[PDB]
Amino acid sequence: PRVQRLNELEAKTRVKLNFLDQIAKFWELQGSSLKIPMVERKALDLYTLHRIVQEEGGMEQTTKDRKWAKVANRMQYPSSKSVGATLKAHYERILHPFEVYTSGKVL
Repeated sequence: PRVQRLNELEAKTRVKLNFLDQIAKFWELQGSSLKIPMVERKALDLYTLHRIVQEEGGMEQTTKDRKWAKVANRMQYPSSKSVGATLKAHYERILHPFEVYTSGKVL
């Protein structure tokens, strides 16, 4: 378990969340904790949260705007600079090594 938050299986929409299992195959030999979105909200929905960040302006431009506070308001987090920085750093470490794929395949 190694319990930080309440989680076990978690995948409401399986085929859409399976996109997170595709990138999990990229982090399988790294051992790094992937598929950890709603670190506060206790559940895990990176798919819909990734659409939110994109409609705010994408992870890169929303970092320049520093609107990660307001991205946290969209799913009703306790909107802190710390909470926004947790989501920011988590996107930075995961998408920037994997953008070798998303460069030509911008989904």
